Amino acid sequence: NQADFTDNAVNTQIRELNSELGFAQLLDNSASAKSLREGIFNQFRNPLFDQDIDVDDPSNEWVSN
Amino acid sequence: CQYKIYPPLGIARVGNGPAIKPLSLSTPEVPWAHLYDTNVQYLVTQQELEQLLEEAFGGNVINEISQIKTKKFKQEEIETITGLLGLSHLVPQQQLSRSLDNLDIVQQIKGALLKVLSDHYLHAVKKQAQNFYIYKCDNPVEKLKLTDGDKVTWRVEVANKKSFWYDYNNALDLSLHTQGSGNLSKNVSKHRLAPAMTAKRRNPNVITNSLRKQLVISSQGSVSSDNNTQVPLRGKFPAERHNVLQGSIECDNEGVLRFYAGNGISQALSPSSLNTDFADNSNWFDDICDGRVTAVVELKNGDTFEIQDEQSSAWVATTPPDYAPQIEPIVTMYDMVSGAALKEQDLDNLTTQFSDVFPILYRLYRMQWVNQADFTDNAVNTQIRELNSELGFAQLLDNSASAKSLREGIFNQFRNPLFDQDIDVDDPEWVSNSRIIPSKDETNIAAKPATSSLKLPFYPNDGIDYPGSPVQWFAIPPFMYQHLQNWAAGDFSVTQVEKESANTIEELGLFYSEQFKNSPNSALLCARGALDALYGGGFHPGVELTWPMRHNLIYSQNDYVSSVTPEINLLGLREFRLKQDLQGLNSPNMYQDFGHVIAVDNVTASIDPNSDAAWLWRSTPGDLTKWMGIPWQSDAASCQAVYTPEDFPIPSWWAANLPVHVLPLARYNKFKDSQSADLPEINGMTHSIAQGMSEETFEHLRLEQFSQRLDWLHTADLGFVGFHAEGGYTNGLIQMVSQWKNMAMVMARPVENPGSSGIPNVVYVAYSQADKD
Amino acid sequence: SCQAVYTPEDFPIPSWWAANLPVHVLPLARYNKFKDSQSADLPEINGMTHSIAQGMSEETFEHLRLEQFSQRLDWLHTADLGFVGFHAEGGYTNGLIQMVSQWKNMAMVMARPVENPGSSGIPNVVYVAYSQADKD
Amino acid sequence: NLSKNVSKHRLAPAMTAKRRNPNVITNSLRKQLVISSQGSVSSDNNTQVPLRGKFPANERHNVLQGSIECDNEGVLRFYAGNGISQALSPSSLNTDFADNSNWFDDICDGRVTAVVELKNG
Amino acid sequence: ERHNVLQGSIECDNEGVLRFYAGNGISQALSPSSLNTDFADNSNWFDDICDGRVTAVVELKNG
Ligand SMILES: [Mg+2]
Repeated sequence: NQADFTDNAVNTQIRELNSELGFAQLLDNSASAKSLREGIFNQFRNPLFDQDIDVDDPSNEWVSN
Repeated sequence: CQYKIYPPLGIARVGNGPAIKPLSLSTPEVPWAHLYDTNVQYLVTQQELEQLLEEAFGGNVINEISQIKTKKFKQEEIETITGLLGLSHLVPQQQLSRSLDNLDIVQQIKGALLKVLSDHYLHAVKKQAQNFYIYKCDNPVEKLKLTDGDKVTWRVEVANKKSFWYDYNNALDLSLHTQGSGNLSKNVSKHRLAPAMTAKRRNPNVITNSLRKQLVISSQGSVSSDNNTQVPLRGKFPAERHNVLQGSIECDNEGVLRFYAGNGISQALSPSSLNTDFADNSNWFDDICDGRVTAVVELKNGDTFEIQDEQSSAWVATTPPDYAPQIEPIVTMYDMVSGAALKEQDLDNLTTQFSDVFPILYRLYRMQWVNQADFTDNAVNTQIRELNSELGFAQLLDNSASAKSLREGIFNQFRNPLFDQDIDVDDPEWVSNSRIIPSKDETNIAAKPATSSLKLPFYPNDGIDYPGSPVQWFAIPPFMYQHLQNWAAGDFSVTQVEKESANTIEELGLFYSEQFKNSPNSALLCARGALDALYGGGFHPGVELTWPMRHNLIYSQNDYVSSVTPEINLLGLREFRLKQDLQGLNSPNMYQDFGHVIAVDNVTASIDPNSDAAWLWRSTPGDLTKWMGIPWQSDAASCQAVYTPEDFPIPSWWAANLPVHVLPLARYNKFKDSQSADLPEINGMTHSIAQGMSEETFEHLRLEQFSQRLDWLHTADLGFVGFHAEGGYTNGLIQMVSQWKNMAMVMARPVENPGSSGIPNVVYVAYSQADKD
Repeated sequence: SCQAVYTPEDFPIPSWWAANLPVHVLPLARYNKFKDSQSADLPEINGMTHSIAQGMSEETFEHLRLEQFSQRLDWLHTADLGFVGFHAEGGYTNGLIQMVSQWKNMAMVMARPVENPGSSGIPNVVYVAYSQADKD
Repeated sequence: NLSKNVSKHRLAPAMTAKRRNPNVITNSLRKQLVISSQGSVSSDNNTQVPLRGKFPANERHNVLQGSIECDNEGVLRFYAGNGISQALSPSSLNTDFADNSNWFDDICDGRVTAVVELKNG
Repeated sequence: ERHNVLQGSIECDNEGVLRFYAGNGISQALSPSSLNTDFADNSNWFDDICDGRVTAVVELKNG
């Protein structure tokens, strides 16, 4: 899939980590790595499907933005 | 309760004829008034375009003529050629512009201006306009008479919500739990004979309700007794942006409102957007509308009466053209109003006159002029003709035991709206064992042979989508079937005067027509007339309105009031008003919906008048027509034959208003004349050949011509014309957007001496440009 | 593709090779609605019940015979060529496609007798198209 | 696997679905629209066995739904079909992504059971 | 009925140089339902493509 080759920022960061032999940072559960893990996690879609939506007319309708 | 508007639901029809009284039509205000009128002109004639032009040329423009002449033309003497006669509202200024700098003072004045008018309106489909009346009440006594100093100002606000609403897959009420009405048996929902389908949004790429407001076309206007100027109802789509003429209102000095519908123009936002679906085509808008009709009564003495509530206000809905105004649907929208207030299991309390069942047989009989199955494949219509041949139609009116066998013979051919006949119960679903209407998605496995005859009438119905369901085929609704059942068993009354005009179906039909014509209740007759021309099933979606109209929940008041005449019921007269949102366009529910899909669950939840769904029945402008197909031409072109493997009879959808098989003008010119006519051309023949033949063979050729029925889809170029033309279903839908205005119009015409030919004295002839000779 | 070529004018309808690939035929269904005289000895006469057939005036019975005789069916509709079913497309191309299998189910035109035409104007020998779709 | 917000806020409402091949009516005639086959293999004989059905079921087409074989160690090996899908008329085209009348394919799924017999009985 | 076709624009500067612009690229059918499904030959269609004759007249001070 082309999007995961050249349009996926997470895959590009993984390759960035690989190129410096630094993938093990993702296995770090300490606070010095939290912003690294969070930046990746924040790019994933929430299966609650309640993010990036404008609640249309509160009969509520959730409209993605 | 001092003043009320009539009719409660006015009906206007689109057309490209102009919105002027002489060149328009009027919605029936008296049922059956002109069924045999052989002078009707539903298309703009060359005669009326001349008569218009010469009334314009009344003095002293004919002394203006002479001032200009002794004074080609120049910019400002033309500036006042036009305007003199007042053709600004008819033709663009700059089409009459060069009408005459392209050039008995007056005759090539008239000649060029009339060919202008001819180019625009000759043979045009006349608009059928609806008149609205104020009736003083207490109970509508007489129409409001306006003294000097008084004035009435009407107010109409309309909307189109087709592009904003949901797809039409089938009628949602088909699965709605019910006790049963006079319109729909409870067996449909209780036994799941034609389950309602979910329906997605039309134009679904428009997201958020605030952006979907752009999909609704809306307009409003007011006219008063103090000026008969015509004011257009014009909105925008979306709300490039195109102008949509949804209507034109005008009030005369007596306070009557006349409502003209649009010019019948449907259009896409991009030319490449084609209307290939019968109902649901995104990117499209049409000029169909519907909305709220209210008025103020302001008398000389300061007294002001506001007609604003739902009990006294009215509604208007515009529809596709009635292509055979004199042919009535076997079941009308008025029948739907009448059956809406009845409970199914209380139908044994219904009392039946013969005039309650006569319209069924009458309308089914007159369907022969618009549908082949009803001309040569309807054993009930052939028996009517048999009784007509021996002047023995009065036997049908006999409630005795000696005529029970004959009445039962006709009744047993009809379809039972219980939909519990001609079925084999599977794994105890109801599987019909008569003829089915297959899906176009084929399966090369042999059909189960039918074991029961196809009951009448031979039309499709709300459950068309389901092969083997008895609701594939149309049945007269429960309360009308109850009438027929009581007539079968003898439980019916009829007055002696009716038996004295019942030698043929036509004589009795003319009698009942006079009963309508001389009944005094002018308001309720006009109320029934607005709806007696509309269809009332099947609803897929239908022609004009659809399934919400067959539920009592949509009316605020719906009660029986009186018979047509004190002795003759003729299905009766009712006082009905639709439920209305009194805020109209400014309603908070104007733009309501149900999310990504609509389903019967939404309908179920809307029965409770306190739920968040009850708005579905409190109509706002646009709510009546929003269910119908967009553009309407796609449904019209889809409203024809539905062919079975077996060739006959040919199923037809709504042939009374959108005919399927017609008698073209070409055929009429080959049977209208008698052999002793001494024109050079007699029935397409030369004089010598016409009179040189046997008169037996001469009248045999008359009946051959009379029998040649043309496919109504072939009355204009709907994509089948030309070498290697594809034709087909879809090309018909696409071409109908432009060709609706060239489709054949059926009109009553006379055959002055049929002799022994078998041709009736009044025939109904389809007029188009292709069908002429 | 060997049928009608429609012009903007409705009539006459032009036809390619109609004598070997007919375009408008008299189907058996109509034949069974005019072949009998009113005195026939059959419980069903010309599609009608005995009593209704013999109850009508002689003029009207004969008029119905000629009316039936005059109903001509598009020969392309004598079998399923893609126009059968709810929302079926039909059209020229589906005709071509379906004819590969449906050629053998098309109506075959055959001379048939009308034993007592009377004053109907129906000739004593008619030519009637037989197929599975067009028989009743 | 699925948040309750999808149904609760109607983020993607389920649609109604009609029958495939809707012109075949009655349950007993619709049984022919089902292809089925069975077979048995044992560790005593390696010979492969075809699961061959027919469409329409009891012109008819043979459908090889699969093949089974079992080596002497008692391991069953299940092969799927050859990937042959077909309509009953060659003009029936599969133009919808999922629902095409008059078509059948050789995909299948079914019940696998076994019986173990030991020396002592 | 009948459409206006801008086939181009011409202007001449005070130095005698002519500048020729082409149309806007409007292509249209006489009815919207006629589609240009063929790569070259589509009846009922027009476009604003043009070609023609360019001539000039030089008038000097000396007549
Ligand atoms: Mg009509």
